[PDB]
Amino acid sequence: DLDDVARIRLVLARELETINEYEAYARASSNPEVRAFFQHLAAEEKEHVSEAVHMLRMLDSGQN
Amino acid sequence: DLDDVARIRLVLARELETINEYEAYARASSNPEVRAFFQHLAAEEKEHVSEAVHMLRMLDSGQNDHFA
Amino acid sequence: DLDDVARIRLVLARELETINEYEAYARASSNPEVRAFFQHLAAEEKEHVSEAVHMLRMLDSGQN
Amino acid sequence: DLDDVARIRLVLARELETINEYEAYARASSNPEVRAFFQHLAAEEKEHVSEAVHMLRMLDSGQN
Amino acid sequence: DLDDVARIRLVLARELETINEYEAYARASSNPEVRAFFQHLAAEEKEHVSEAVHMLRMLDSGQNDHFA
Amino acid sequence: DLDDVARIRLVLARELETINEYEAYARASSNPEVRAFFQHLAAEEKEHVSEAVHMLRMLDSGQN
Amino acid sequence: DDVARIRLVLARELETINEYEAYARASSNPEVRAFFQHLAAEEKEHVSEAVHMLRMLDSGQNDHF
Amino acid sequence: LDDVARIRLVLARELETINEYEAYARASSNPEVRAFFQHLAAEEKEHVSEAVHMLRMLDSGQ
Amino acid sequence: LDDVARIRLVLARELETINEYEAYARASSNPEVRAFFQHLAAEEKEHVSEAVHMLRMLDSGQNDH
Amino acid sequence: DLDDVARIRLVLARELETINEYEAYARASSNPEVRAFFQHLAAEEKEHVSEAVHMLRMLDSGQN
Ligand SMILES: [Ca+2]
Ligand SMILES: [Ca+2]
Ligand SMILES: [Ca+2]
Ligand SMILES: [Ca+2]
Ligand SMILES: [Ca+2]
Ligand SMILES: [Ca+2]
Ligand SMILES: [Ca+2]
Ligand SMILES: [Ca+2]
Ligand SMILES: [Ca+2]
Ligand SMILES: [Fe+3]
Ligand SMILES: [Fe+3]
Ligand SMILES: [Fe+3]
Ligand SMILES: [Fe+3]
Ligand SMILES: [Fe+3]
Ligand SMILES: [Fe+3]
Ligand SMILES: [Fe+3]
Ligand SMILES: [Fe+3]
Ligand SMILES: [Fe+3]
Ligand SMILES: [Fe+3]
Ligand SMILES: [Fe+3]
Ligand SMILES: [Fe+3]
Ligand SMILES: [Fe+3]
Ligand SMILES: [Fe+3]
Ligand SMILES: [Fe+3]
Ligand SMILES: [Fe+3]
Repeated sequence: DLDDVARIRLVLARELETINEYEAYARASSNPEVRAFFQHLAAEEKEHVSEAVHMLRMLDSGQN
Repeated sequence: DLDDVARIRLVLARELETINEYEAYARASSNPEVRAFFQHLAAEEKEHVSEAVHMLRMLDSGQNDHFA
Repeated sequence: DLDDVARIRLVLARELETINEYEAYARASSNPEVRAFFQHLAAEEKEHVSEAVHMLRMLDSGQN
Repeated sequence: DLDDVARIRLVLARELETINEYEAYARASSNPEVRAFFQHLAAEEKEHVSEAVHMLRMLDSGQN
Repeated sequence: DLDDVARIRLVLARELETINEYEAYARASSNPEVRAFFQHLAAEEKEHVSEAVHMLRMLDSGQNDHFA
Repeated sequence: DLDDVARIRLVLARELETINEYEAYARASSNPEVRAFFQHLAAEEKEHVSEAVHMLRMLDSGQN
Repeated sequence: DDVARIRLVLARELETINEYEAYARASSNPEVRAFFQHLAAEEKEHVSEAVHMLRMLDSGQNDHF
Repeated sequence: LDDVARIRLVLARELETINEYEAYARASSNPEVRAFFQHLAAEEKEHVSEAVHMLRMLDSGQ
Repeated sequence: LDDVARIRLVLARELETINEYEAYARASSNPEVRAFFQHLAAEEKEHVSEAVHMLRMLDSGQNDH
Repeated sequence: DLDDVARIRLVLARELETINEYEAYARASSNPEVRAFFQHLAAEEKEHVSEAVHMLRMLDSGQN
């Protein structure tokens, strides 16, 4: 029994964990192309975080 | 192998899932006072999410740059 | 199937795990401000544990 | 890395989930004496939760 | 999906799990009274396991036929 | 960290869930050969349960 | 190693796309629906990038690719 | 989920069970506990032979 | 884990994979997607044959049945 | 609510994890015979990944 706000919260949480993974893998790699690739993915995931927080702000009354 | 920003992100993810749970339990509950209790816990968790987002934007430059 | 008492027990169990996580993160944190923020979150979660225990005792005359 | 209070919190969370399971199994049971056995287990588990809560209040200054 | 015997098997499996956790926590804990508390809990779940085995043998005749 | 009695307890819990699976599959099947195969397996698993409880009673004085 | 990490990220992105599209389908607000569709399109771009990386670092994968 | 799938599931669980029994036998300090785990491992390998037989008799593609 | 335990884990995973492929073939609506999943199931059955051969070769106790 | 494309994506994700497992086992194993076995398994799984990716591109407009 999820609603729209709950699904957005779930996507935001998943995105935050994904950023953790991207940064971990960038640190764990020593090939600079792989490192750069993971850093790029992490930055774009951070854009997704911003977008989901902004959606959450529009929809959720208790947050905004 | 985990730093402060990763820990903040994990706190935030857990808090968001907690809010989902609290709101679902408030909707599901029949006792008005149980409902009010879950509503209170959900509102407090939203306050903590606001604080955690502020911390994350303080510690994660690129996150802040995306206008988090 | 869940009733109110079951949902309160689940909330209490999740709160207890949450406190564990916050205290572990505070112990692991290198930044004193981050440590203080986690300690903050843990103290307020403990307040909610007390409330959830009271509520459980109110609904389950077996105490729990 | 866990400390004593953290172990107590984990045992408390587990016990609460166990109570949920015992009460659900009592409900779902068609044999009334299997029902009775599950209710007896739930009551003994509630007694454990009482003790763990008290221990946690004694060792945790925050009085969760 | 489950009958009474299956729920009893699940309860016994969970109890065995739980004793493992209690005894490990006793071994690991630093305060002698915390460690005694966990030992007492282990002893009480062991009594529960005895009761559950008796219930299981009573309701599962083939299990009883193999003994314990 | 586990000791010998904990490993025996884990194998016992796993066997009990295995019997649950076997009996459920014997019910779910309509082909008599497959039914009987699953019932034979559940019987042999019940033997393993007896043996493990016997080892546990030997090695755990609080269980015996 | 690095190739295993790329494979794990690709699998996670594929599951994420599935989530975004399921949430789009279940959304009641059409603006939320559109948001999940937008996320799905961006994650699909991430999948293309990861497949490219994998094809570059795994000559055995580029063999059939 | 059909009969052949239930048999594949039983066979997979049995193989993982054998692995567990042998790992526990290797990890165990009491030799009688070690031998008990090796006994369970051998019996479970018998179960694997039986499940493979059943799977081949029901799955012509296998 | 030793080599025989790794063979066993691979074989268990392959059997579960065949289950997933067959379930998805049953659930899918596009005929070519159904045929794709059926084809993957057939080739995984071949891998299972190889795994059991390898298991018997390396486990005398299993080979004795 | 899985559709055809979602099932394709899950099969691809599983195949990729499987390739990871095969290469890890090939590394960790002692016998060169089992090494070669796991290598051959990895290679055919990579063929499957290629097939899955083509199916995905074809069902999913948004993929490239
Ligand atoms: Ca994500
Ligand atoms: Ca919580
Ligand atoms: Ca318990
Ligand atoms: Ca228990
Ligand atoms: Ca078993
Ligand atoms: Ca992702
Ligand atoms: Ca088994
Ligand atoms: Ca496989
Ligand atoms: Ca696979
Ligand atoms: Fe994303
Ligand atoms: Fe991504
Ligand atoms: Fe964007
Ligand atoms: Fe919190
Ligand atoms: Fe606050
Ligand atoms: Fe709370
Ligand atoms: Fe207990
Ligand atoms: Fe119990
Ligand atoms: Fe006690
Ligand atoms: Fe047997
Ligand atoms: Fe067994
Ligand atoms: Fe025997
Ligand atoms: Fe078995
Ligand atoms: Fe295959
Ligand atoms: Fe495959
Ligand atoms: Fe394979």
